[PDB]
Amino acid sequence: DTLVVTANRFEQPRSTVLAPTTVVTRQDIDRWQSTSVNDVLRRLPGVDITQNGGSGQLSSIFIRGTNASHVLVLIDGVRLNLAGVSGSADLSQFPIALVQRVEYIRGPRSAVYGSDAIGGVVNIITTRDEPGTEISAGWGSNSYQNYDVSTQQQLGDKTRVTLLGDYAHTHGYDVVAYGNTGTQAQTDNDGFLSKTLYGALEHNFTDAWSGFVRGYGYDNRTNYDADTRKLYSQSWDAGLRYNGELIKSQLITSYSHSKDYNYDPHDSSATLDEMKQYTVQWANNVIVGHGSIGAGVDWQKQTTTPGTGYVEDGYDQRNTGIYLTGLQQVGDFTFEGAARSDDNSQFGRHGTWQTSAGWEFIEGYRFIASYGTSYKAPNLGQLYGFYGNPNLDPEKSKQWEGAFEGLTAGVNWRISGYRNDVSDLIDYDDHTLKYYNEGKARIKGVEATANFDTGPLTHTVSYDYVDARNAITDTPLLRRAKQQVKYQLDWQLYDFDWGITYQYLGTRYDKDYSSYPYQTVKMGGVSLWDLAVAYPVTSHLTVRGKIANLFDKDYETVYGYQTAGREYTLSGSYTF
Ligand SMILES: CCCCCCCCOCCOCCOCCOCCO
Ligand SMILES: CCCCCCCCOCCOCCOCCOCCO
Ligand SMILES: CCCCCCCCOCCOCCOCCOCCO
Ligand SMILES: CCCCCCCCOCCOCCOCCOCCO
Ligand SMILES: CCCCCCCCOCCOCCOCCOCCO
Ligand SMILES: CCCCCCCCOCCOCCOCCOCCO
Ligand SMILES: [Ca+2]
Ligand SMILES: [Ca+2]
Ligand SMILES: [Ca+2]
Ligand SMILES: [Ca+2]
Repeated sequence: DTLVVTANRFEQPRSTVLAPTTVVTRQDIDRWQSTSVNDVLRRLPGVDITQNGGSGQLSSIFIRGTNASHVLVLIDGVRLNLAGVSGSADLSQFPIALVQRVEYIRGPRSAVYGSDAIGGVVNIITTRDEPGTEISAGWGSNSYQNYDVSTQQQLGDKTRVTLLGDYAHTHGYDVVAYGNTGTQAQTDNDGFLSKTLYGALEHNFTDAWSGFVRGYGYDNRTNYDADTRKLYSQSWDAGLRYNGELIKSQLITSYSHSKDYNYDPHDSSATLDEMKQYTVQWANNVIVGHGSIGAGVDWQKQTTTPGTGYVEDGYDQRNTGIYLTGLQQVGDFTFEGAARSDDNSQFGRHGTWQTSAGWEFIEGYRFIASYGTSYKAPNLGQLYGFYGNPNLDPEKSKQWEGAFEGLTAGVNWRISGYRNDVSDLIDYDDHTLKYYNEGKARIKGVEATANFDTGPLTHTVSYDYVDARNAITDTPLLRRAKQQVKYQLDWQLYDFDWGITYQYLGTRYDKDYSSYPYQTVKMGGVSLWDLAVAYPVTSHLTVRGKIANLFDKDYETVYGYQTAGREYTLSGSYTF
């Protein structure tokens, strides 16, 4: 699709969004045959994701060079629950079987959404309009197994129902470990089992007035090393929507409750984390000329259990923000903007804002200037942990960005450079065994994308340069590749749909924890290749297969944790 929602909360056509943005749909994923959300995001511009091995293992998403907690991940609009305890997003446990759509807008959006939107935003949408029931599942190269039953149907005039179950499981391959593990080893394939359940009830009172109720949860258990971690999550949403010709409005609610254990192996000696986050937001938008204007109020409650986050007492964190959005188109120029004020139960008030203007100085070509401001809340652990500091302020970012975007000779392209200066970075002082706000980073980047067709061939290429450094010491930051290259090539032929995807993961610096003291290591970086194919046996059956890492490239995204290697997958789906 070409109209997202994530930018200002309500539908608008992407072309109207001045910030770089990307959309992935459910048809994409099925094609891509992704078995995990990281797989999907790893493909898109500006994304650098690392992982302690295969599937289920902790992972980190760095967008355009920012720390891993500097990305806001929303599910169906709402701040990712899993991110709550740690103050940092990791989709590693989120069920891909719930993903219907994803919308990703890079750059700051705190001025719309609050804390965490620094690098950009990620909005995983779990909703579809696609009636019928579908059965599917697959088999693969490490006992990977999956099966899943889905269906959406009508329940009479104006009400529709959605139901879904899915179970995927693939014991692993040992992810060695290094640094961690200590004395012995872990000669054991570290599996992950995920079982999901999802149900939605959508209701139109009228042609404009709508309503819904969803409920979903998953029970995961993905063993790691140097320990089996068992995770339960459930979330609940319900809202009303009015969508008129001129006036749009939404009122939304949600509650998610998570329980994240790790044993064992076999009680006593295990840290359970438990969070309950409560959200209510109200937002309006109206069409005004060739533009819109908008505002909403947005409230949050997160309360944690004692022991959670390795923090002494339970905590009850509250936040309320209020913001204003605008888009106007005039003549050849475009203006878009937002401003927010947030009142946090801990640090108080902090406001934020962004503007961008574009000039289409010649048909099909557009020059865009953006300046935007964002923030990142301190987390429990910096606040109330053994080394805590309850008076921390938020970490603060300023970004400037220029772009040229245009359609020339059958090819759509864009090229941006941004600068991101982060400040008040929450860092630990050995001197006082406390955290304080003090660090700086400067990030210097370049994104270039392009898609275009040449015969039955479709190309979708992207390139990123990230110079992310500690601004005081002038040194590169770790865990981040300076350069990635991503290319997808799609084409059909006889009745076979093909896709080859190529990635080059640049060279990164990390640390070697196997042993103290902990030395920095330079990882060379590689090229990876996956190949995929599907074929409609009938009109109802489609069979696919995939070779991932088609050559057998050995590499790590995190020093010491072994990655998959070449895996095979054979899969199918049956719609009726
Ligand atoms: C009705 C409020 C519209 C602006 C809300 C966000 C504005 C935040 O800073 C924007 C101002 O700085 C540049 C002003 O010129 C264009 C503002 O953006 C036009 C919004 O469509
Ligand atoms: C919706 C429009 C919001 C406009 C945001 C941009 C304007 C921000 O003003 C200046 C930013 O820094 C604010 C402090 O102003 C100067 C502080 O000087 C006094 C120091 O004690
Ligand atoms: C309708 C809600 C309006 C939200 C706009 C405020 C967003 C944050 O303010 C703009 C950026 O921050 C500038 C404010 O910082 C200066 C604070 O000045 C406070 C002096 O009381
Ligand atoms: C940084 C981006 C620079 C953009 C320069 C584009 C300027 C003009 O580009 C296209 C102009 O059209 C001429 C190219 O071929 C014309 C095709 O039109 C067919 C009949 O005239
Ligand atoms: C308008 C898009 C800028 C195009 C990037 C390639 C051309 C660069 O020209 C000079 C190179 O600048 C060196 C810095 O490179 C990274 C800087 O990125 C953004 C920091 O301002
Ligand atoms: C990129 C400079 C040329 C002007 C834009 C060309 C359109 C780019 O589309 C292709 C992008 O795919 C890889 C681009 O690599 C070229 C630029 O990398 C330069 C970094 O300074
Ligand atoms: Ca192991
Ligand atoms: Ca193990
Ligand atoms: Ca035009
Ligand atoms: Ca120091």
